Formats: sequence, C-alpha cells, structure tokens
Amino acid sequence: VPENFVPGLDGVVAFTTEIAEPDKDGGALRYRGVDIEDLVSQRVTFGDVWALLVDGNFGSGLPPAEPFPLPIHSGDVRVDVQAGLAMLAPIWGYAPLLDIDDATARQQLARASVMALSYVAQSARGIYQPAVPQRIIDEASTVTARFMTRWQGEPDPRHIEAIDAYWVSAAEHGMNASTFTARVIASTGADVAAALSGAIGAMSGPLHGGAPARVLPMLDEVERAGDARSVVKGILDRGEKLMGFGHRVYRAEDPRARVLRAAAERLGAPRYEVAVAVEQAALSELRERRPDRAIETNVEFWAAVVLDFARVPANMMPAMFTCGRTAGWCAHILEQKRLGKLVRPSAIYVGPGPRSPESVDGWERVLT
Amino acid sequence: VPENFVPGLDGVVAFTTEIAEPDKDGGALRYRGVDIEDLVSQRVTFGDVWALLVDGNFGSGLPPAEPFPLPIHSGDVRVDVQAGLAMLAPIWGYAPLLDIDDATARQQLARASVMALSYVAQSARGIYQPAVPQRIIDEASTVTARFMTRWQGEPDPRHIEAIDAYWVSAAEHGMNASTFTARVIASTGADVAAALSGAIGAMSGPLHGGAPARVLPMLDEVERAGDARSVVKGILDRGEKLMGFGHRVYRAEDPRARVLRAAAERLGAPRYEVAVAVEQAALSELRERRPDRAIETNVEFWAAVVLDFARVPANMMPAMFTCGRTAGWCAHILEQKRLGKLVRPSAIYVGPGPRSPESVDGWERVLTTAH
Repeated sequence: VPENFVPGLDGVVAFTTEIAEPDKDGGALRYRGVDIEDLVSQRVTFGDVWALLVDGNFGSGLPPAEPFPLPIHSGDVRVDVQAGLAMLAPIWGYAPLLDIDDATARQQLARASVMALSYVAQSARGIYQPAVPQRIIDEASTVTARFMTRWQGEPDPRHIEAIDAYWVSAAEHGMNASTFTARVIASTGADVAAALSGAIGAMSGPLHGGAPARVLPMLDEVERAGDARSVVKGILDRGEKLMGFGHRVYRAEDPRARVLRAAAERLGAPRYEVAVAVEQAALSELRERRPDRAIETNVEFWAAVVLDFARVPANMMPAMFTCGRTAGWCAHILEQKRLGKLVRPSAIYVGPGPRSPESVDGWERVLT
Repeated sequence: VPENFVPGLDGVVAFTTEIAEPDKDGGALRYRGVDIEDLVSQRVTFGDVWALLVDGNFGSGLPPAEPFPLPIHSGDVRVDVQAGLAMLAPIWGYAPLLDIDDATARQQLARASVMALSYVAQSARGIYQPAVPQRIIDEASTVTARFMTRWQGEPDPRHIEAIDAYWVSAAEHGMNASTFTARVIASTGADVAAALSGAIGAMSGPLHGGAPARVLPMLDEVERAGDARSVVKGILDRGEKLMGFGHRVYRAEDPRARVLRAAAERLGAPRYEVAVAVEQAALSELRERRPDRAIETNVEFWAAVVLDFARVPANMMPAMFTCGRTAGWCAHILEQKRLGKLVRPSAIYVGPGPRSPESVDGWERVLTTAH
C-alpha cells in the first residue's frame, strides 16, 4: 500500500499525443498547432476539421453519409447511436484493428463517424414523421448541412453556421474520460466500431463534463423579469445553485467560450442580449461573495445558447456534443492503433485474507 | 517535457480493491479470500459466486431472468449482447449511477447481468428455430441450468457442470482491460447499462486475453493421426505457432488452467486424453527449443476443451467468457460507485507548434464560405 495513494490516475501521464494541445496556461486551444479561433474565423467546416485532427493535414474530407436508416428506437438518442454503431461491424465487415493497416482503419473510422451523425439526425427527427427524401438531402454541400437537412428538412443557413461553430470548438480537448475509454478499447485490438460505442457510453456520464448546461430555464426567468441582476441575486440568496459558471479551466476566459459567444452575436441570436446580461450579472455577484477565487464563464453556458439558437432541444444537446467529439475520438483511436501497446494498470488488494467458504456469512443458504 | 516514459500505464496502481486477489507469485486465485479451487470443488453455482464478488457474502444470489426476447440480430453474438444491454436503460428506466443509492445499483446490476446471459443463449440458439418455452426454462433450478435450457433445449447435466466450472474460474481476475473500461465509464456517473456495454466492447479485442484458444483444429489432427508429438513437431517446423501455449501468467501453472483440466477429466470429456497428450508434447518441445524461457499452458487451452465438451461452438466461445466476467464487472462497477472519484489521466503534447491555416499541407483543398 503506497502512502498517500491518490486514486483515479489523477495527474498520471499515460500518453504522448501529437493531435492537439489545450494551452490552459496560455489560454488557447490548437488543433495540430492551428488555433481553433482561426478555424472558426475563416469558416472551416467540421468535415475538414475532422481530417485535420485525424490525418494531421488538410486534405481528404469526411465522406458523405450513405443511405442506412436507423434500426434502434429506444427514445434516448445517446442509446440509439451507441447501440447502432456497435452493430455496424458485422454488416460492414469491420475486422479488428489488429488485422488491418492504418489506411483501412482511417477509412473505417471516417465511414462510421459520418454514419453516427446520420443516426443522430434520424433519432432527433423521430419515428412519428416520415424521413427526409435522399434527393433533398443531396442538395446540401457540407457534412454539417447534410445533418441539418436530414433532421429539420429545410434548415436555416444561420443555424448551420452555428452548428459548425460549436462542432469545431468541441472536436478535441485532450484526454477525457471518453477519449481515454476509446483508446483503452482500441488498445485491446478491437474494431473501431466497438471503440466508438464504448466512448459514447462514457460520454453519457454526468461527471464527464463539457455537456451543454441546463441554463435555458434560467434564461427564461430573466426574459420574464427583464432584470438579470435580480434573478441572479435570487438564485444565490434562496440557497440555489447558479448554473453555467464556476472556477476557471484555462488561466482566464475559455477560448471556446469566447468563440461561441462571438458566434452568437455574429449570427444575431435572439437570446444573445439576455445571455450577455446574465453573464455580466452572474460574474459580478459570484466574484463579490468570494473575491479571492478566479471565476470565469463555463463554456457550457454559451454552448447551450448556440445550440438552442439552432433549434436543438434540451434532451438533444448531449448528442450534439457527442457528434463533434467524434473527431477527437477517431484521431486518438488511430494514434493508439500505431502505438501498439495495451493499457493494463494494476490494483492492490486490501480485502480479507484467505478463508474457507463456510467461514463466509450466508453459507447455510447455498446448496450443493 | 518527457522522461524515460513507459506508455500504457504498465504497472501503475490505479485503484485499491477488496474484491479478489490474483496471487501470481503464490500460484492461486481467491474471490474475497476464498480460493476458486475450493468453490468449484464444492460445486457452487455461478449465481452464488456472483453474489460473493458483488456483495462480499453468499446471500441474495442472482435472480431469475425475466421474459424479454432478444431484439438485436446482427450475426455476431458479442454485438447482439453489447447493443442489447445498452438498450435496457430507456425501457427499464435506469437512472445514472450518480442519482441512485448503493442498494438500487446492486439490484440494477443483478437484473441486467442475468439478462445478458439470456441474450447470449437466445443469440446462440439462432433465429431459424422456435424459442424454448418459458415453462421448460422454469423447470431448471440454477442460473446456469436456465442458460443451457434456454439455448440447447434439453441440455446434458454434465455439460451444465462444465459451464459452472468455467464460469466460476473466469468470473474475476483483477484489473484487466475490460474491467478497467467498466470502472472508467462508471466513474463518469453513467448508468450501469452503459458501463456493462462498454466493457463487452473492450472484451472483444484479441489482445485482451482470455478468449478461448483456437486449438480445435489441432486437436482434430491428433485424433486422426494418433501421434501427438509429431503433430506438435510439424506445426513448429513449418513456421506456425502452437495455440494455447506461451509466456507464463503466474509463477507456475495457472490454477484456472488446473481446475479446467481437472473438470475436463472429472466429467469424462471425449477430448481429455488427446488434450493431455498434446499438452505434454507441447511443453516438452517448446521448452527444448527455448530452455531460457518459462513456458506454461495457457488457461485458454483448457477453456476451449471444456467449452467444446459442453457443445459450445467456436464463434460462441468469446461470448461465454463475457458471460462469466459479468460477475467481476458488476462487483467492480459497484466498488467504483462508492469510491466516487472520476478516472482521468493526463497526456503530454509533443506535436507541432503554432502555425496558420495557410501554412498547413493541403490548405488549397479546403472550400470556405464568405459573405
């Protein structure tokens, strides 16, 4: 037993990556050395950012999704895509990562990744309404535009811009619980379909983080009252928790939160005026009751505003975060494939010592 | 900014566990301090050993499976159960692990674990054959007996004992890759359905280990030829590698392999004599060619013989190992829930430095909109 053993691999370095660098001490996020704020400002679509993270160079984009309607209908969009991806291996003949070269692995990843987006659009649209015809979908020119058309039918072009802004900013942010899970499964040599399915499972956790905040009810109280300061004061005074704000992640303002806020004003989001007022009031009050800590806006606050601007429901937002994070997942799965090392930590036994089966409680309730 | 880095968390202590002790130096395996070789010797069914690992005591064994026919037919038995388990949460209303007490999580794990057995039995039986009536299944007593009845229709009692031997010996063997995957997903607060589904995905990997070895073609040849030593010699000479024999896992013979060989002989498996003959020939020839290495019989070798004796096909064997490991997964998922600590390591960036998009190879091929 190591003294002062810290569980959870907290701070332990497991991997070395060339994919992306969250420079928290410098307040910037770079994909293969390219700042995400440059990518969004020059309007690089999510399809190409997927290539940059996975391949390392601008080039072979994310292929158009192929006609394959969703076979899973559970009412939970996370469950539908997680179970749907796992079933792609037998039908598409996905060999284990141990038996394929890097070129095949990438194409399998690109095929399954864009198929995951198609599932989420179908699940969001629901089964109580006919699907969008393929001829209509083919009129779209980008992967993000295809997702909006498959889901909404006649999407607003501004909403398509907002989804690209969100998906690029959420594509890859270092070692997560989900990204770690994807690499652990891939380290076992399993096919890419199972690795992506497991990553979605870890993504569904409340403690994983990065999921858009439940701030829409808060943005309605300010809409009714018309005074952001009083609503923020009330929640704190009444003993409730203020949502979308907390301790800083970067050294300062999160770059993703900055670009998402800039995306809201640039696209004329109706909630933008209220959202800024809530943000100013929430920070003035929170920094006043504890002026010694550093308190900055959570990226999840502006993620909720931008997704809501694109008609994304509250129960669909976690799927949207999963859709963008497929870029980081596939890149890390491919990098883990080249590493060729299995992840196998160790545990230290602190349980009971040797004992006969009869000495254990409840032995008389066992037969044979 | 690295050091003499050893990637892969090799030997790094991540958790402390009270569940089971893989005593590799001592050459024994113990569930909650109870030797597996004592559990099998007294014929404790898989349901009670599931209770021992999760609970810590032999009370409140594994409940009977409820009628719920498999909705997933993909052609891969692993895929059917991995996708089927994940679909259980919306219909059964499983809340996330963060929002339930320990008593509920134990019940949800037991309900889903026995359902995973039901899926594997149904998927193995196949869609080209009417399902076994529930009243026929109800005539069984143990959980293992129900699994064989739901699959085979009229199972042989010896085959049922062969599975209780295998499932107990493969229920828990420490912090393997799949158990680690289950604990990581559970630490995020996700519901037990997703944690079990993720564990099966990591199980499917060829490098996870424990998947029963493909020794059946080799055991077929020795039966035809009758010269076990020659067949072993022939396989090595022409560049192939023998199946089920490699580097040692423990200091010496694996007790899991020992009890499986003992079970194969106790139940009169038709392949036992041919398997012992091959094992003796394999060890003799392998240790002569590499005297400086410790070669031991893999547990996968005798696992394949025992599963084959119980009429388990080759492509069903990886699913059978998944069925047994649900005991260890559920115990570790429950232990992780009480720990209440997210698992998140870190990484060191060694990639390219800051650069503009125009300086990236292939920028000329990115189409961008601009109003």
